[PDB]
Amino acid sequence: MVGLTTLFWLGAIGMLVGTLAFAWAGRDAGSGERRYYVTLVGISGIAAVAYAVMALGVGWVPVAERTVFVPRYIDWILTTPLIVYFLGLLAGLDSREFGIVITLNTVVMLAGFAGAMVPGIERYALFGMGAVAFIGLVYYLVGPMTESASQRSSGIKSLYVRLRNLTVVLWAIYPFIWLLGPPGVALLTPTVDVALIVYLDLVTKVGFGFIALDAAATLRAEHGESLAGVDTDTPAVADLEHHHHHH
Ligand SMILES: *C/C=C(C)/C=C/C=C(C)/C=C/C1=C(C)CCCC1(C)C
Repeated sequence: MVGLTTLFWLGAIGMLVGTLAFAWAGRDAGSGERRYYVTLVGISGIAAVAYAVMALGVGWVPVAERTVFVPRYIDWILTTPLIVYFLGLLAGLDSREFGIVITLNTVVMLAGFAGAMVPGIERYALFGMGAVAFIGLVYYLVGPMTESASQRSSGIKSLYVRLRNLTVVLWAIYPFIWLLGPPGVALLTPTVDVALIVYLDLVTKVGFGFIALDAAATLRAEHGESLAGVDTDTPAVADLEHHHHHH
């Protein structure tokens, strides 16, 4: 529609805000945190373009009587695994462990994708696994990641609790918006439901990303910027104690 595009436009605005908030504050950061910054910027960025394109009407595919958005579902495939990846950076999982969280997000996002691409009502089955699988992911959020992060660093505990709790909550809302919204049985208005959806992606990235800045700001503020080497030739002596007095 013509008024539906407004949604993607709005979401795109929130993305621009985050992108800059993390880009500017990120460049001012020290050496090491850049990983968490570039990552956070990556999600807000990929999303920003997805909203801008969908906002123009491109990527829209027709389906019998309903319309599915490819760039939307695909955007999630690129963002969702990126979010869980962020959580993995905080705690610090293993090589195989990282593959488990990402592989799960792949099959999950794949369930929903084909979910809306159903010619009848088979979607109930696709999402069926999407829900069970979903719980699997949320489990990891409050699973081993708890002991891994709580034992990684002092600041990690703060960023882990705020991010994990916040993310899982709003994320746990997805099963409702997809099932109830148009992608499922369409309870509310196509425009209203979408508003919540875009809001869900916009809240995850920007939401923790904002809290992300505050926390990281305290990490560097506890010592005023990360320490580094200094250039100084021939130090200043003050104590040496002589051993020769009588000879
Ligand atoms: C920035 C965008 C984000 C964080 C998007 C997250 C999306 C999800 C967690 C979507 C989950 C879904 C399921 C668990 C079931 C199948 C349908 C989906 C794709 C709505």
